[PDB]
Amino acid sequence: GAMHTFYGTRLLNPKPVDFALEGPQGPVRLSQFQDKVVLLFFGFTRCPDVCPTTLLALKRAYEKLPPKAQERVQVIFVSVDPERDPPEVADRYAKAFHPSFLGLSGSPEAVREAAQTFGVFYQKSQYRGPGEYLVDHTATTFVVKEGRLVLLYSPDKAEATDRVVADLQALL
Repeated sequence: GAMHTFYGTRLLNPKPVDFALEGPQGPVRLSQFQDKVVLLFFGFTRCPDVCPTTLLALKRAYEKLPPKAQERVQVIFVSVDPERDPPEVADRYAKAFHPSFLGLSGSPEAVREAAQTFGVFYQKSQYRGPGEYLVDHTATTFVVKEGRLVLLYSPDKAEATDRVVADLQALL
């Protein structure tokens, strides 16, 4: 790197992290990826806008990287609404932005421990009937390397493509 300028909430002491989830093929952990500069993103596929928008910014950053950086960079989408977002829809939706992405959804307990690990708080509000509620979540991306969190991102941070490039490039 060189004189990189950050736009994420950069950590000084990096906190260690691991979780368990399901995907459209088998069970998954963050310990499958602890070598990597992993982007962990908490959304619903059928969001308002933010999920497809951020996934386009995240892939526009990956499209900026040399072949030898990207061997270290991968993206995981974790669902926030497993009563509507099955692991198959989460995965195909991430793939439709970029094929080096994976979607994880499953048991609400497994979805819980991933959220608990990062400090994501999630609810559902105005619940009235079988198709009738909204889901509340922490809309955040989490940057992990060596099995530990090194950086936090809001979407209003991460949608700066070339800032996601430069902050990831401080972490190569």
